Amino acid sequence: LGPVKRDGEIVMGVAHIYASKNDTFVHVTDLSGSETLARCTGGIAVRAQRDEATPYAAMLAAQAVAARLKELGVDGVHIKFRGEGGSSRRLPAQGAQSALRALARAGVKIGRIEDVTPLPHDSTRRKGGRRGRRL
RNA sequence: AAAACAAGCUCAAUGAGAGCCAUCGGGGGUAGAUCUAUCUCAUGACGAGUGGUGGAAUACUUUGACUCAUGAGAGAG
Repeated sequence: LGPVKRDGEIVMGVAHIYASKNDTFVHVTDLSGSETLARCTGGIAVRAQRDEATPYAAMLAAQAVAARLKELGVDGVHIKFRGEGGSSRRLPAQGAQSALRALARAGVKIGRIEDVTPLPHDSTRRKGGRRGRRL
Protein backbone atom coordinates (compact mmCIF):
# COMPACT_ATOMS: atom_id res chain seq x y z
CA LEU A 1 0.00 0.00 0.00
CA GLY A 2 1.34 3.44 -1.00
CA PRO A 3 0.70 5.48 -4.15
CA VAL A 4 -3.03 6.27 -4.03
CA LYS A 5 -2.94 6.33 -7.83
CA ARG A 6 -5.30 8.65 -9.70
CA ASP A 7 -6.70 6.16 -12.27
CA GLY A 8 -4.51 5.99 -15.35
CA GLU A 9 -1.20 7.23 -14.04
CA ILE A 10 2.38 6.01 -13.88
CA VAL A 11 4.51 6.22 -10.74
CA MET A 12 8.27 6.59 -11.08
CA GLY A 13 11.29 6.10 -8.83
CA VAL A 14 15.10 5.78 -8.79
CA ALA A 15 17.62 2.87 -8.75
CA HIS A 16 21.04 4.01 -7.45
CA ILE A 17 23.03 0.97 -8.61
CA TYR A 18 26.30 1.36 -6.73
CA ALA A 19 28.55 -1.21 -8.32
CA SER A 20 31.98 -1.75 -6.87
CA LYS A 21 34.29 -4.70 -6.54
CA ASN A 22 33.14 -6.74 -3.52
CA ASP A 23 29.54 -5.51 -3.53
CA THR A 24 26.46 -4.30 -5.39
CA PHE A 25 23.66 -1.99 -4.25
CA VAL A 26 20.14 -1.69 -5.65
CA HIS A 27 19.01 1.03 -3.23
CA VAL A 28 15.84 2.35 -4.88
CA THR A 29 14.46 5.66 -3.65
CA ASP A 30 12.09 8.50 -4.44
CA LEU A 31 13.36 11.46 -6.45
CA SER A 32 13.18 13.71 -3.38
CA GLY A 33 15.25 11.31 -1.30
CA SER A 34 12.96 9.08 0.76
CA GLU A 35 14.30 5.54 0.63
CA THR A 36 12.15 2.58 -0.41
CA LEU A 37 13.34 -1.04 -0.34
CA ALA A 38 17.07 -1.47 -1.09
CA ARG A 39 19.00 -4.73 -0.51
CA CYS A 40 22.45 -5.81 -1.70
CA THR A 41 24.71 -8.74 -2.59
CA GLY A 42 26.19 -8.94 0.89
CA GLY A 43 22.99 -8.94 2.88
CA ILE A 44 20.11 -10.86 1.41
CA ALA A 45 22.17 -11.30 -1.72
CA VAL A 46 24.16 -14.42 -0.79
CA ARG A 47 26.91 -15.61 1.57
CA ALA A 48 30.61 -16.36 1.12
CA GLN A 49 32.21 -12.93 0.33
CA ARG A 50 33.85 -14.80 -2.52
CA ASP A 51 30.67 -14.09 -4.54
CA GLU A 52 29.21 -10.80 -3.28
CA ALA A 53 30.01 -8.79 -6.41
CA THR A 54 29.46 -11.59 -8.97
CA PRO A 55 26.76 -10.97 -11.58
CA TYR A 56 24.49 -13.85 -10.53
CA ALA A 57 24.31 -12.38 -7.01
CA ALA A 58 23.53 -8.89 -8.34
CA MET A 59 20.87 -10.47 -10.60
CA LEU A 60 19.36 -12.18 -7.51
CA ALA A 61 19.23 -8.92 -5.48
CA ALA A 62 17.66 -7.04 -8.43
CA GLN A 63 14.77 -9.55 -8.53
CA ALA A 64 14.31 -9.27 -4.74
CA VAL A 65 13.75 -5.51 -5.07
CA ALA A 66 11.39 -5.93 -8.07
CA ALA A 67 9.35 -8.47 -6.10
CA ARG A 68 8.58 -5.57 -3.77
CA LEU A 69 8.21 -2.83 -6.38
CA LYS A 70 5.22 -4.41 -8.09
CA GLU A 71 3.94 -4.94 -4.55
CA LEU A 72 4.45 -1.36 -3.37
CA GLY A 73 3.89 -0.93 -6.18
CA VAL A 74 5.94 1.62 -8.11
CA ASP A 75 6.03 1.08 -11.89
CA GLY A 76 9.34 2.21 -13.34
CA VAL A 77 12.57 3.45 -11.80
CA HIS A 78 15.13 5.82 -13.31
CA ILE A 79 18.60 4.30 -13.18
CA LYS A 80 21.71 6.14 -12.03
CA PHE A 81 25.03 4.31 -12.05
CA ARG A 82 27.57 4.89 -9.33
CA GLY A 83 30.91 3.16 -9.70
CA GLU A 84 33.31 4.15 -6.92
CA GLY A 85 34.87 7.23 -5.33
CA GLY A 86 37.11 10.05 -6.40
CA SER A 87 40.68 9.15 -5.45
CA SER A 88 40.37 5.68 -7.03
CA ARG A 89 38.60 7.03 -10.18
CA ARG A 90 36.92 3.63 -10.71
CA LEU A 91 33.83 3.33 -12.95
CA PRO A 92 31.07 0.71 -12.40
CA ALA A 93 31.70 -3.05 -12.34
CA GLN A 94 30.19 -5.85 -14.47
CA GLY A 95 27.65 -6.52 -11.68
CA ALA A 96 25.86 -3.28 -12.62
CA GLN A 97 24.80 -4.43 -16.08
CA SER A 98 23.35 -7.74 -14.85
CA ALA A 99 21.44 -5.92 -12.06
CA LEU A 100 19.92 -3.46 -14.56
CA ARG A 101 18.92 -6.31 -16.91
CA ALA A 102 17.22 -8.30 -14.12
CA LEU A 103 14.95 -5.28 -13.43
CA ALA A 104 14.00 -5.20 -17.16
CA ARG A 105 13.00 -8.90 -17.29
CA ALA A 106 11.47 -8.88 -13.77
CA GLY A 107 9.89 -6.87 -15.37
CA VAL A 108 9.86 -3.20 -14.37
CA LYS A 109 9.58 -0.16 -16.65
CA ILE A 110 12.64 2.12 -16.83
CA GLY A 111 14.10 5.21 -18.50
CA ARG A 112 16.93 7.75 -18.40
CA ILE A 113 20.08 5.81 -17.49
CA GLU A 114 22.94 7.99 -16.17
CA ASP A 115 26.53 7.59 -14.91
CA VAL A 116 26.79 9.64 -11.66
CA THR A 117 30.27 8.47 -10.67
CA PRO A 118 31.91 11.02 -8.32
CA LEU A 119 35.06 11.90 -10.27
CA PRO A 120 37.42 14.54 -8.86
CA HIS A 121 39.25 17.43 -10.45
CA ASP A 122 42.77 16.26 -9.59
CA SER A 123 42.40 16.03 -5.75
CA THR A 124 43.97 13.79 -3.02
CA ARG A 125 46.29 10.73 -3.02
CA ARG A 126 45.47 7.05 -3.76
CA LYS A 127 46.36 4.07 -1.56
CA GLY A 128 49.63 2.15 -1.95
CA GLY A 129 52.11 4.95 -2.64
CA ARG A 130 54.64 5.60 -5.39
CA ARG A 131 55.06 1.96 -6.43
CA GLY A 132 51.47 1.22 -5.43
CA ARG A 133 50.00 -2.26 -5.21
CA ARG A 134 52.27 -5.18 -6.20
CA LEU A 135 50.93 -8.67 -5.71
C1' A B 1 95.87 87.43 -28.46
C1' A B 2 96.27 85.76 -33.92
C1' A B 3 97.78 81.51 -36.95
C1' A B 4 98.79 76.41 -39.48
C1' C B 5 98.38 70.71 -39.52
C1' A B 6 92.39 68.53 -45.77
C1' A B 7 94.12 69.14 -37.82
C1' G B 8 92.01 64.35 -36.10
C1' C B 9 88.94 60.06 -33.16
C1' U B 10 88.28 54.02 -39.56
C1' C B 11 84.08 50.10 -40.84
C1' A B 12 78.99 49.42 -38.92
C1' A B 13 81.16 42.41 -38.75
C1' U B 14 75.25 36.29 -40.16
C1' G B 15 80.69 40.15 -32.87
C1' A B 16 78.35 42.59 -28.63
C1' G B 17 75.41 46.16 -25.91
C1' A B 18 71.41 49.83 -25.53
C1' G B 19 66.91 51.96 -27.81
C1' C B 20 62.23 51.78 -30.41
C1' C B 21 57.56 48.79 -32.62
C1' A B 22 53.66 44.87 -32.82
C1' U B 23 53.22 40.21 -31.02
C1' C B 24 54.09 35.64 -27.90
C1' G B 25 54.56 32.00 -23.46
C1' G B 26 51.74 26.64 -17.86
C1' G B 27 59.25 32.68 -16.76
C1' G B 28 58.62 34.48 -11.39
C1' G B 29 55.76 36.98 -7.24
C1' U B 30 51.45 38.95 -4.34
C1' A B 31 45.95 38.98 -3.23
C1' G B 32 41.11 37.26 -3.92
C1' A B 33 37.41 34.28 -5.96
C1' U B 34 36.08 29.20 -8.57
C1' C B 35 35.29 24.03 -9.50
C1' U B 36 34.11 19.05 -8.38
C1' A B 37 36.37 15.29 -4.97
C1' U B 38 37.67 13.44 0.18
C1' C B 39 36.98 13.68 5.41
C1' U B 40 34.26 15.43 9.65
C1' C B 41 29.74 17.12 12.01
C1' A B 42 24.12 18.05 12.33
C1' U B 43 19.19 16.70 10.52
C1' G B 44 15.95 13.13 7.83
C1' A B 45 14.99 8.17 5.28
C1' C B 46 15.73 2.85 5.65
C1' G B 47 16.78 -1.98 8.83
C1' A B 48 21.79 -6.17 8.74
C1' G B 49 25.51 -6.06 7.35
C1' U B 50 29.54 -2.90 5.32
C1' G B 51 34.90 -3.23 4.43
C1' G B 52 38.60 -5.72 2.26
C1' U B 53 41.01 -10.35 -0.71
C1' G B 54 44.00 -15.04 -4.60
C1' G B 55 41.05 -16.56 -0.33
C1' A B 56 40.18 -14.61 4.58
C1' A B 57 40.76 -12.09 9.15
C1' U B 58 41.93 -7.67 12.19
C1' A B 59 38.48 -3.50 11.58
C1' C B 60 33.40 -0.27 11.80
C1' U B 61 28.15 -2.03 12.80
C1' U B 62 20.57 -2.24 15.47
C1' U B 63 23.86 3.35 21.53
C1' G B 64 21.52 2.02 13.60
C1' A B 65 26.75 2.30 10.66
C1' C B 66 26.79 1.01 4.75
C1' U B 67 24.26 3.38 0.71
C1' C B 68 20.45 7.95 -0.47
C1' A B 69 19.08 13.44 0.18
C1' U B 70 19.69 18.45 1.85
C1' G B 71 22.82 21.94 4.96
C1' A B 72 27.44 23.94 7.29
C1' G B 73 32.68 23.71 8.08
C1' A B 74 37.95 22.35 7.10
C1' G B 75 42.65 21.69 4.75
C1' A B 76 44.89 19.92 0.03
C1' G B 77 44.67 19.95 -5.04
